[PDB]
Amino acid sequence: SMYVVGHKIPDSDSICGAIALAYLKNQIGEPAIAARLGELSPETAFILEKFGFEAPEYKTSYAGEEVYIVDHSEITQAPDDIAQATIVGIVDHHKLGDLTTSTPLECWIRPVGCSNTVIKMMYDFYQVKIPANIAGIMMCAILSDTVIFKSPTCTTADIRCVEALAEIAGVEDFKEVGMDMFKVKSAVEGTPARDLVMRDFKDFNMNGNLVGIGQLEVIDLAVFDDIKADLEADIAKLKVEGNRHSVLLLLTDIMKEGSEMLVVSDSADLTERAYGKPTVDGRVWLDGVLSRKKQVVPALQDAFQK
Ligand SMILES: [Ca+2]
Ligand SMILES: [F-]
Ligand SMILES: [Mg+2]
Ligand SMILES: [Mg+2]
Ligand SMILES: [Mg+2]
Ligand SMILES: [Mg+2]
Ligand SMILES: [Mg+2]
Repeated sequence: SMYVVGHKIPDSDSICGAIALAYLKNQIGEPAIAARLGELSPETAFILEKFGFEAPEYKTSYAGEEVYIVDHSEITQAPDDIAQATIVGIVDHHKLGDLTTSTPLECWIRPVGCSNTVIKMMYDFYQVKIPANIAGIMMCAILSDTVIFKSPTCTTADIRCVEALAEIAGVEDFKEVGMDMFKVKSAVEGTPARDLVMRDFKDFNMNGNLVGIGQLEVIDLAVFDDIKADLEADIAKLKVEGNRHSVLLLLTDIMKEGSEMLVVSDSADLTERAYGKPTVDGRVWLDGVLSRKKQVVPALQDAFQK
């Protein structure tokens, strides 16, 4: 079987998309196994419990295997031994990263709100029925990635996909399922700083500079008031531990629709140069910023390339 696997530090799109695409591949006679590179977030556990799924197989070494990548195209987010695997496919909605192959492959990459929107397009292409349970987790993944349609990554395709999947899944009030997921994400009391920094964290190679970016999407920024200094101390430790150029942590309020970014960087003017918004003692408020892939990464990557 091929293994279908999303990014390191998987989120709901990576987990649910691996399950949904493995099902589709098996239905079309292409043996597949869904896998994961890490533990589930509370949000993803909530989604899988709601629709009756077990977590996919936890698997970290893929040398000699065929792999269908979900929800990224980056060396830093792939299995460590992906160069000794064969990538047979990528389904994604990110920038084109530094993965490569030696062989022809499939890529279903679209600049939409969720990888699961593209996986639904694959089900449509093959004319395979989406079971109710699979539809539910796909629906949840799109509601999560699009921030209940608030994110600027959201497209008409994502909305139409949620509407179609919600009908299949038997969900009438899908926006309340969306809000439920963000209430789960907001339940951060008593969680160690490092577990919050790493909950939704990605490394990026930006012109040979290693940049770590975490994100914590919540309903109310004030949940971070007491732990903010602990988060700041922790990102400085994480910077050193991984010999990173920069570590950024987005504290994202989905109701204000903006983010406070905590910054530790070898570049004193990083956010001034990237966004035209200077940090002050390592913090900057980024009005309107919800999306890492659309509103955070591009300007940073371009600033490192220049
Ligand atoms: Ca490439
Ligand atoms: F995702
Ligand atoms: Mg993801
Ligand atoms: Mg995604
Ligand atoms: Mg996501
Ligand atoms: Mg995300
Ligand atoms: Mg969570």
